[PDB]
Amino acid sequence: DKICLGHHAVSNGTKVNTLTERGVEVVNATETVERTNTPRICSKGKRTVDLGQCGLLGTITGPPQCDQFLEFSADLIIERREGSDVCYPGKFVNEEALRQILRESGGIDKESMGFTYNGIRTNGVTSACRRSGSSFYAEMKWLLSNTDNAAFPQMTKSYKNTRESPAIIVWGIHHSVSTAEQTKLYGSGNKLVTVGSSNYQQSFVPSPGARPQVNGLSGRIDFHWLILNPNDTVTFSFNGAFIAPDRASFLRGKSMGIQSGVQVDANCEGDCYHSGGTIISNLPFQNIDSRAVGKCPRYVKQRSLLLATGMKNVPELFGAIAGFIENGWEGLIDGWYGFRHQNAQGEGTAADYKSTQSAIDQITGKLNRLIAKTNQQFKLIDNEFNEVEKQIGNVINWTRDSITEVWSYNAELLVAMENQHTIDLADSEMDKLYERVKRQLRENAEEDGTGCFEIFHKCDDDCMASIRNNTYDHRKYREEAMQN
Amino acid sequence: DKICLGHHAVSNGTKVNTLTERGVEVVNATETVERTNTPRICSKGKRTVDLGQCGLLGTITGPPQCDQFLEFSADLIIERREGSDVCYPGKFVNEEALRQILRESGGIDKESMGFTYNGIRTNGVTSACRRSGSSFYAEMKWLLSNTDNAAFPQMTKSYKNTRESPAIIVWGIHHSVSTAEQTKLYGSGNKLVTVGSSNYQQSFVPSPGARPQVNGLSGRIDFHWLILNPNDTVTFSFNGAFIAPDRASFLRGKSMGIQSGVQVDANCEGDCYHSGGTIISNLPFQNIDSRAVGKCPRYVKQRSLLLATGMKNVPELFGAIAGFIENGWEGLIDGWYGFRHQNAQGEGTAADYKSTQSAIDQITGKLNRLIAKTNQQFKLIDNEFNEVEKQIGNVINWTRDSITEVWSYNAELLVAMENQHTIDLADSEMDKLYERVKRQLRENAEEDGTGCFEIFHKCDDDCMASIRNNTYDHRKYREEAMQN
Amino acid sequence: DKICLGHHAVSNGTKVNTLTERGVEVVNATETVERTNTPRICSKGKRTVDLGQCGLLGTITGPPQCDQFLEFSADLIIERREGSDVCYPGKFVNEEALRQILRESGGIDKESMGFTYNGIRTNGVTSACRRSGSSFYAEMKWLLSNTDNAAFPQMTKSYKNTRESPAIIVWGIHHSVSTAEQTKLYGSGNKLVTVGSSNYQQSFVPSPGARPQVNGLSGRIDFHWLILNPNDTVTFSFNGAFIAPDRASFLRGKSMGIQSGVQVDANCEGDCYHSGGTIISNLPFQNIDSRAVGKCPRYVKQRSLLLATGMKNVPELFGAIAGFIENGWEGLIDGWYGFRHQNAQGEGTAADYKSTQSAIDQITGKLNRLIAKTNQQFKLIDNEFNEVEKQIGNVINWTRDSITEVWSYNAELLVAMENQHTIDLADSEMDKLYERVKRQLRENAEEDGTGCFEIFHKCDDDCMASIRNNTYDHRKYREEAMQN
Ligand SMILES: *[C@@H]1O[C@H](CO)[C@@H](O)[C@H](O)[C@H]1NC(C)=O
Ligand SMILES: *[C@@H]1O[C@H](CO)[C@@H](O)[C@H](O)[C@H]1NC(C)=O
Ligand SMILES: *[C@@H]1O[C@H](CO)[C@@H](O)[C@H](O)[C@H]1NC(C)=O
Ligand SMILES: *[C@@H]1O[C@H](CO)[C@@H](O)[C@H](O)[C@H]1NC(C)=O
Ligand SMILES: *[C@@H]1O[C@H](CO)[C@@H](O)[C@H](O)[C@H]1NC(C)=O
Ligand SMILES: *[C@@H]1O[C@H](CO)[C@@H](O)[C@H](O)[C@H]1NC(C)=O
Ligand SMILES: *[C@@H]1O[C@H](CO)[C@@H](O)[C@H](O)[C@H]1NC(C)=O
Ligand SMILES: *[C@@H]1O[C@H](CO)[C@@H](O)[C@H](O)[C@H]1NC(C)=O
Ligand SMILES: *[C@@H]1O[C@H](CO)[C@@H](O)[C@H](O)[C@H]1NC(C)=O
Repeated sequence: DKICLGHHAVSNGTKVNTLTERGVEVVNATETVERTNTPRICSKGKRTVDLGQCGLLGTITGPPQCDQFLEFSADLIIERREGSDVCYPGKFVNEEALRQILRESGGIDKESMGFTYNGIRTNGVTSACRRSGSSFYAEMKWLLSNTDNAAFPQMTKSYKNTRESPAIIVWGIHHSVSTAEQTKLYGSGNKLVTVGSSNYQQSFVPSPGARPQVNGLSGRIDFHWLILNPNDTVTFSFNGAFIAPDRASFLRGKSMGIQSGVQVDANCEGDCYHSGGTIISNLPFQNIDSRAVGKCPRYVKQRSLLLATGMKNVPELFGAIAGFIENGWEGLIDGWYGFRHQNAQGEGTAADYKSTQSAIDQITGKLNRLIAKTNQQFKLIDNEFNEVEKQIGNVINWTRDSITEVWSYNAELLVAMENQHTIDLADSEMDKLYERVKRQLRENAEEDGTGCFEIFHKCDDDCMASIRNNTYDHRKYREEAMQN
Repeated sequence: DKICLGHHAVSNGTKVNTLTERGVEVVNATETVERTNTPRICSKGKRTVDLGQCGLLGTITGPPQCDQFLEFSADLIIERREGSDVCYPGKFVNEEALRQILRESGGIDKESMGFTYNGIRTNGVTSACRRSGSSFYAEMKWLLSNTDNAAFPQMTKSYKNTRESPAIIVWGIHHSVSTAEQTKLYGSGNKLVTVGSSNYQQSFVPSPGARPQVNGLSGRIDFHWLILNPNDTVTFSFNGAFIAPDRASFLRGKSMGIQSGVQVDANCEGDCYHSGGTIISNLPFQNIDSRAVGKCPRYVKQRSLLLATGMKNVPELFGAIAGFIENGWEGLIDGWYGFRHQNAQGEGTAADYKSTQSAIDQITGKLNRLIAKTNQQFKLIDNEFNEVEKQIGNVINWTRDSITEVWSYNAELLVAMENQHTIDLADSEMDKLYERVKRQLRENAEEDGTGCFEIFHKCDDDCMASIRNNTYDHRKYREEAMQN
Repeated sequence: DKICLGHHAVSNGTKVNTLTERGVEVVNATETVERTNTPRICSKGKRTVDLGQCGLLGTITGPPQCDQFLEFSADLIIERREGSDVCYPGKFVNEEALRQILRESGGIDKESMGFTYNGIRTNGVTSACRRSGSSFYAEMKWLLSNTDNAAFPQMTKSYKNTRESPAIIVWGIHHSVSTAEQTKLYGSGNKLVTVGSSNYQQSFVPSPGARPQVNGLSGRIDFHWLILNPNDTVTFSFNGAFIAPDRASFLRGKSMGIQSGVQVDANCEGDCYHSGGTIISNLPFQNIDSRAVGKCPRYVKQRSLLLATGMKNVPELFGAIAGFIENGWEGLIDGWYGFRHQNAQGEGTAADYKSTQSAIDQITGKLNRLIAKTNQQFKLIDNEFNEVEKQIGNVINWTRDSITEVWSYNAELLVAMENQHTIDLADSEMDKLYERVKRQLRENAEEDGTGCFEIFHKCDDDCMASIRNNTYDHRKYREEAMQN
């Protein structure tokens, strides 16, 4: 005598945020922000150099903790906390512009320069750079006088680039503890070290003075560096206090460099590296670390953003889900939408296939659109272990904190618009399934108001099956149902 | 005999911009861009130091206009137009990196260094730094010779950091007017000032020469500064022309620094500061000043962006507001939607409560979403009064003029999408109120085409009240209204 | 006996991307990303200086390839590949901060300084700067000794700014090949060049040494530059090796500077300049060159983004286009929506004017909104021909590659939302045209299910015309059509 219709519901829903409400209960939802990392470095398919105690700048000068790393070759370069560049006390000049070159180099190739020295002692060593006894750096030479006070002749040496890749030359200038020991090593008079190339003329000078003792010594060595282009030349003229190189340095290819504190994993495989592990996920957004390098998801401020993947949960815009149909059915477990007739034969519930699959195919089309990959690869511009310069370091924090505010706005605006459209999408599929059964069942039944029809003739289980499969012929029943 | 329905309207509407039209008349609207500022500095709950004539860098050297500000402590630091750092003519080196430290410091703490000087005159004063007679800076010492030409012995002093906060040490180097007066103060020979720490070795040198007269004098003093870390040391060796410090400098906490031109207000309270006052508002966007610091609304290019908070105004997507209902009622003053019957009893207008409150509750849910607070605090990276460096100043203007173009695009796209959905929201509430009265009044009435029903029986004021309260029983009237 | 209705279709559609599907066939579409450039520089209405072999920094020193360009004046400045700044071998100091000043200057004005020199030879020339025989730069003076070895007196000169615009003064310092030729030109002793102003005290020094031969010579000239403010002064004291200026330099106005490789076109007119031509288009997005200057469209990563400007193509959300109306008509060529009756008179198709023009007027309102102009003018911050500094050059590439990712996200999100709304817009105009004909034709006809009505009386071509023009009086036909 009557044929009703409704939708499915579950007892425990999930609260998502829509464009016009907060906390809307929905049948099913999906997290869209990654929060769990793998506490390892996943490097399947990448040859990997773990430096350890070797600093990143010890591969171009060669302290005794960088003997096995002078001519490395890898695609992933991992620096550590304890990495030191020097053994005799000193530092570089413009050390952060040089580390950004060597992280993307993919290795380094050393070739000899070939300087010959005469009337001069070259094997002056130090007590700090110890391999077996006392030694010095592995690729440079401590040039000092032969007689302890007499003289140091003025020298002039030259080198010429012959390859097609740019070179990295590094030299050193020695600042003694006093003038009383600068004479004890070199001689007298002013000391000049003129460094000349096509684009370089600086003429450095030592500066003896009292210093606090860094690990036993009171002198310093400052290392400088320039870059040759092909078919160019370099000239070093000096009359004392010079730390001459022996080998040049070249590049190999492309790589990346990360700064980590965890181990190296050879079976796992991921391409998003931060200082605490590896972010391996397909989600577009993440809330783990804002300084991650590689192909990574974007950093948001919010920790949880749920995406609705079902209709609204109504347990027991178009006005069907909690419109005139006031509750959902918990017995309907086959699909999303269904029929429940009631006649002289008894009761019986079905489920509709063409309307359930018309709603699932549009929800899955939204999930394939959001689960996508970023093709943009981000490098590493700041240094975690030691302190880039203060004025440009405030520009980097200002820019990163402004792009984070933009992406965390596009995150919650995308989701709240995507759940507003999803709830309205499954609301329209119930209003089209109501109006198909209405205009099929033309003049033989009336409407109740609760989303249920009341048919004016004897329509048994064979007859009610003619309405579900869209084969109801109203013309056979027309002349009898107009009596009622 | 008939029962109509319509919506309310006002004579003077407001033109807003939608996603598909320009200038749509709506019942009520709301401005969403702030344009009025308070011409004061609102600082209730913040301890505040107004510097005035004291420069921001005079608190570490102590000219006579910074006597009361040597050991200040505040949370809001206000600099002025007339602030000068020095009294003897000179300047600093890297003066903009140092002002960015002191604005966020929250005060400064001076502790003594304790250098003793012997065989040497220390109380050399100048005629420009006048407190009572002639004096010098308040925390530094003018070291010069005792006999007017004879000699200046080579000196060496040292200091050691003992606290846990970093220090700010400042020294000075004196460049005389000539060599004839450099001998008249110090002696003869070359002058070296070697400054040594764990990370610093520079060995500065004076440079006598003719200068134009800045306020009476023709010499200069250049001030330099380094930062100690805890358990580190500094050594100053010199044989002349040195301006030695007496006290160190420490930090206290967290603050902000603004550059203003207006007064200080102690009763008002706001947290968005620009150079002309205080932006106090709840609106998300503002068009006052693009260089405001603190928790501020975002800067847009547009001066007016109206947000619709009512239905479309039709005076005398779903097709009800100016669809088949062609005009709005100006007599309906109770709610937004209503009924107006007409029968043998006369006339009478009502208003519907369940449909009016279903539209207001969704408009107010949009206003609570847009009226929100920014939690991100912006500092001050450029200097209005004096001229940051030209190459990095062009990077700051390029970045700020690109984020302004992004937010003024998200401003007018949010509003035009928000008014497109609002007009469609109040259009659907009229189509649901029409179709509820339709299927309630099942076979007893027909439709006109103007949104009005014409009932086929005698339905008086008691009977018409049964339709407004949703209690109309059609079964009692069915067998008589089918005669017509 | 029956009156149907449908929409128009074409055989070949166009596949666009919507918010919920990929590749949706639509009647007509529109490209929204520009890809074709004009391989010229369009400069109608702009006075234009093509430099050619003159470098941009040769207009302030005057080598012999910049004789006609010393006092230029233009609004568009075009540099070339072969532009060289110097004739004697050397370079500038901070050459990139100075080129950014001169590109926006709009010309340059030279005024004389007026130094007189006595007891000294001034006309020392070089063999590299050749105009007729041997000469030197056009606005500077090579000051050297009179007797080949004897002496060079110490000199002191001064200049004072008298205008209201800032000056550009440039001087030079000569670094000889050795000390044996520095004596052969100047004299003996140390050489100082003290440069003093209100904000400048540097006291430079020459540096003789062996250099590789750049085009015949082994010495260098380094050029330096400062800026005067009005009522300020400059003093040059020296005892040798100085390259003194003769004329100052001023600015004229506002301009832009491009770096191109193509010719200059005087009849074309465009305002977006890159290194390969001119982007002339009205489209908001472009995929030609990401380093374009002027009023340009924004750079996206995608090469094609089609915008739908018609309904969905169904050849032979509201459920009319491929809802219950299952195909489109290819005979309907007048408008977008129409009628096709069928009776005893025969057949006949019409087209509806009020529904076709109600859909076109809303599509055109979207095209006027997207085709708009950017008012923001972008300058040129990096240098294509020669290599800005490595650390700040990595900041510029990092920022540009992040704004490109934002705009190419707002590009495909705007289009996919704009085509989702367009298809739903022309779907609702068919559902309003179906329900207008329905409630007009009140109780005289029934519905089929295919979007066609079947009328219960004899309604000929004059009668069917009463339905298309909205003049059908159902009351005249009511008492006869209720018999059926
Ligand atoms: C609900 O969504 C989740 C995704 O979070 C999915 O794994 C699951 O299969 C869905 N269905 C049910 C019945 O949980
Ligand atoms: C930049 O922000 C980081 C926080 O990740 C902080 O450690 C660092 O000190 C900041 N740098 C500057 C110069 O403020
Ligand atoms: C209903 O449709 C199915 C499949 O189209 C068909 O097998 C069946 O005979 C139809 N009729 C009834 C009464 O089930
Ligand atoms: C209209 O909106 C304004 C907000 O601008 C509000 O103050 C006012 O109460 C609203 N109603 C009327 C009747 O003006
Ligand atoms: C940056 O823009 C401001 C405008 O607020 C201007 O005063 C300043 O001179 C600009 N700086 C540079 C280096 O162009
Ligand atoms: C209408 O509804 C109200 C409240 O539900 C009730 O008090 C009243 O009796 C109802 N009937 C009429 C005829 O007003
Ligand atoms: C289709 O759109 C294009 C724009 O690409 C327009 O030029 C054309 O006139 C439109 N109509 C037809 C029938 O091609
Ligand atoms: C910046 O990117 C450009 C690509 O247009 C490249 O030519 C240039 O070398 C890059 N600069 C640096 C410092 O990486
Ligand atoms: C239909 O409308 C047109 C214009 O409104 C009118 O000229 C015509 O007489 C009307 N009637 C018929 C039967 O065409």
